Amino acid sequence: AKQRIALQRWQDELNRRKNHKGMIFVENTVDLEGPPSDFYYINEYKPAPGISLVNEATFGCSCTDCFFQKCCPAEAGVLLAYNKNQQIKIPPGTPIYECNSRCQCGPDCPNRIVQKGTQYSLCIFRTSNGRGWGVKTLVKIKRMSFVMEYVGEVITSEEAERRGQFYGITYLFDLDYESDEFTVDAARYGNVSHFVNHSCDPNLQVFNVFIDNLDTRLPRIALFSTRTINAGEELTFDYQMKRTVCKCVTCRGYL
Amino acid sequence: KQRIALQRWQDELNRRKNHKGMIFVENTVDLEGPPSDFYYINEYKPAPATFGCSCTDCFFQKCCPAEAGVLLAYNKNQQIKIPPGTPIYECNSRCQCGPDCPNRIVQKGTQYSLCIFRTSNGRGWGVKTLVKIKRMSFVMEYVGEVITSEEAERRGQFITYLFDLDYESDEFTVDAARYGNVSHFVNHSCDPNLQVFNVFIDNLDTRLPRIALFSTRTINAGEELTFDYQ
Ligand SMILES: [Zn+2]
Ligand SMILES: [Zn+2]
Ligand SMILES: [Zn+2]
Ligand SMILES: [Zn+2]
Ligand SMILES: [Zn+2]
Ligand SMILES: [Zn+2]
Ligand SMILES: [Zn+2]
Repeated sequence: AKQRIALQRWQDELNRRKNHKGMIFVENTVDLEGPPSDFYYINEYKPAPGISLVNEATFGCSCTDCFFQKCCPAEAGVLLAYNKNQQIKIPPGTPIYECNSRCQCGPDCPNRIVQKGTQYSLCIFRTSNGRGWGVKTLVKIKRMSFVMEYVGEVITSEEAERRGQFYGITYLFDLDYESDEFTVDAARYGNVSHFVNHSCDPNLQVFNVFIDNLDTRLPRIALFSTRTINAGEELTFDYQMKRTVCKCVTCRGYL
Repeated sequence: KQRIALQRWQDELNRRKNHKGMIFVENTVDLEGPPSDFYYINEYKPAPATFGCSCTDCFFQKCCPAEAGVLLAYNKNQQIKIPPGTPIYECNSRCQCGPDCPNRIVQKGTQYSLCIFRTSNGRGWGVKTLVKIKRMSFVMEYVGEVITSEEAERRGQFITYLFDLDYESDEFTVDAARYGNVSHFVNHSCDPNLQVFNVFIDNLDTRLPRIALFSTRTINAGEELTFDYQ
């Protein structure tokens, strides 16, 4: 009775902080554990004192059809990320260059996906097998669809190397697309990806994203589906580092 | 002594805030430093259902405001077009629109860089803008401890920080004596450049409106912000 009220109030606080379309629900049908005090919800990167994350894009495209025309990605020297059904078709490691505030195209541009924000309604739920909190979808997620960005406080590689000694299952994500200088820590600050569980068969994958940010030391990190994820299924990402035994039930075992 | 204490306090306020614009603290006038018992807060602090629209174009279609029987508060340029006493029903977390929606202004947070400065005519602290503010545009919410009319009458016994949420109901009052945002420091003017609108976002209970402060005219960079409370 007093647990249901605490979880509902934290749900309501979560839906006040979040700025995207998709709803956030909270569920615990397993134990008496209530809301975490450990967690503050953020929609975008939070700089540590010393980092400056300037959105420094001064030019965009002038396409009337951004799918057919040589667009922002071509200007950056790469392929368009998406098909006309908002699905990514570039391989892992390839950057996403989306249209930005300086482009002429409107919000219906097919190269404006990550920046729309999470479309899917998700549920933070209590796992029934000792893994703590987890995240599931309440709706069908198409293959290769945008789900959510990984956000946190942005820090240096020395801070992240220091903070990592507090015990390779961590909230630290290196933005090491092209530079080893910066890392994302989601331990205090983050969005619903803070609650995602580890798996050796993940249904989420990472891409680097450049919208108004063009500094390649500071890519935004978007998580896309790798297959169809049906209503009810848990979202998983492979964030265990590295011999190495997986700590996922039905493990692969190693790696 | 004074100089170092005010920057510590300034840095504190910018850690605590959850909005985009910066908060500055200046005092070129006297030697007094930070106040003792003021804690900064971003939303209503309580003492001890829902509906979302389905528009593709929230500017033209029958949206959240039309469900409450009223009109869309804002025009293309993000200016309030509705007359005083009219409630603002913003799009909310149950709606089908994203943050592109022209009916999401108050919820986006304080836009402008504000400066808490010491007044040079005995009035204590005050608030001024570091940038020009368009007329009929959102500045910041009034926030504080939310309390009963009963509890507010007892507190009132000691030019007040109490503001009744009496859009429809007499039950609830906002006290910003101890807990508030930079609006806590706004000074009285009998010719104010801020006005109140009642706002409903996730909450639809008209007993508990959120209180947004809009400009009543253009405010130039460096001008002080004021509200008519008395
Ligand atoms: Zn284009
Ligand atoms: Zn475009
Ligand atoms: Zn473009
Ligand atoms: Zn495994
Ligand atoms: Zn609408
Ligand atoms: Zn809307
Ligand atoms: Zn709406």
